[PDB]
Amino acid sequence: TRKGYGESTGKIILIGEHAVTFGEPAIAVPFNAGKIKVLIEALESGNYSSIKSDVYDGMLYDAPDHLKSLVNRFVELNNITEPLAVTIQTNLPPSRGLGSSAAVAVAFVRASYDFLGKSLTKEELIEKANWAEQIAHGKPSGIDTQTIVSGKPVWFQKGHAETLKTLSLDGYMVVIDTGVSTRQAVHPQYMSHVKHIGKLVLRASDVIEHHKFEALADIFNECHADLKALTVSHDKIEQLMKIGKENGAIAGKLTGAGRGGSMLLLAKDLPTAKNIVKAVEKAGAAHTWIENLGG
Ligand SMILES: [Cl-]
Repeated sequence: TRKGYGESTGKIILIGEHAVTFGEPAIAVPFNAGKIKVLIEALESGNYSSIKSDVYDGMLYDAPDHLKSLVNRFVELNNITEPLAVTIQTNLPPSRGLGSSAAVAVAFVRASYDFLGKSLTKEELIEKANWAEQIAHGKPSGIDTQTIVSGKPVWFQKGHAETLKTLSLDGYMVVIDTGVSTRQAVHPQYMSHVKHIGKLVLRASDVIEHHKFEALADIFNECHADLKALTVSHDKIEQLMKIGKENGAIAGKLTGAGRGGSMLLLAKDLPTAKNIVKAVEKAGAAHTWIENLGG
């Protein structure tokens, strides 16, 4: 058992609250633009063991995600006596709802099994990743782990949950992170907004099942207007969406029922998504990604 490699995507809650739990409405999909890579290497004779975390771009480390706990556990459970070099690379900012804790956990578990030479089933990965999230981060995310592992959208509604077929919408989504204090720039009559996104998640499920990009655009714009109608809004965020639309975004909303971990903008084609990115970065957007929606 000498060397093991694992990868994971992130995830986005297109519509629905942050850290959603079963029983609450949501639509989560894989975030293929976000990548976490873990490498576990056995070393020789007598070298020190190391854990190295590489963060790409000017993003902060995810301090709440305690990877040292995952490695300690892995070394003790498997009676590993040899020096290990563990490397984690991440594309994802912390605490923006991009599925960072779950991504690290899925990547780490994959790497672990690959290292031990062990076969890894989906349900086994699901169980081990959910357990690793609990240990490393203090709670699992069932929706994030299932969306990530399956590579399929997961839909929550009322008293049931389903895994849909692979995402296929003929279009693009620009994902914007508004950045930082060290703590993230995230954000009563809010109950009625959450009540309303419930019905919007129901329409989104059918819209996604039938590959209707225009209708998802409608739903995004309805979500946003509903939020703004019912809550005190913020000039700097709205101006960023205004800049995205001025540059070809046909729709916009915040993730997490107005928490705003990400801003999501919908574009018809790749060139327009590249134009949105540049205009929004120029206007201060801290980090951006372009997601092909698979059509
Ligand atoms: Cl969020």
